[PDB]
Amino acid sequence: RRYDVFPSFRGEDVRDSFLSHLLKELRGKAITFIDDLSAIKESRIAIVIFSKNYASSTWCLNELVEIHKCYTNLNQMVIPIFFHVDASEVKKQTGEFGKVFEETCKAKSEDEKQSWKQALAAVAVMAGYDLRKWPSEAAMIEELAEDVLRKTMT
Repeated sequence: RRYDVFPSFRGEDVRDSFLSHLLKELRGKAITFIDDLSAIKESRIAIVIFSKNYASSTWCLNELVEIHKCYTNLNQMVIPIFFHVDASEVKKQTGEFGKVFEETCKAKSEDEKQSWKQALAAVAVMAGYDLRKWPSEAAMIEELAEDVLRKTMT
């Protein structure tokens, strides 16, 4: 309830580009969001932006697990975005996305690797926004913002 939207993303991939356009569009519709774990359960909608290096951040991966928990236990709405990554690669941790993931997992416990793999497989099959299926970033973000606005009614 405190926030409409919790956005989860790798800042190095999207902060100054794709995400700047999305947040501007959300602001124009008076959709609130937190500014960059505790805040996730305080948010009605999680927007997960999967990009090439999402999997290089344990911060992002741990956010995803929490988002998964909020989806399961608090009826958090979750919207995946695929930003130059293959959705099945995210879902199955294969391809470039997988290799970054595996690289990241080397220094990490097998249980949180499992928890990560599960949250990725669960969020990656959710209905969302795959940039290859839209005519532009601007068109996709426009539909996503109106989607998010409808979701604040509920």
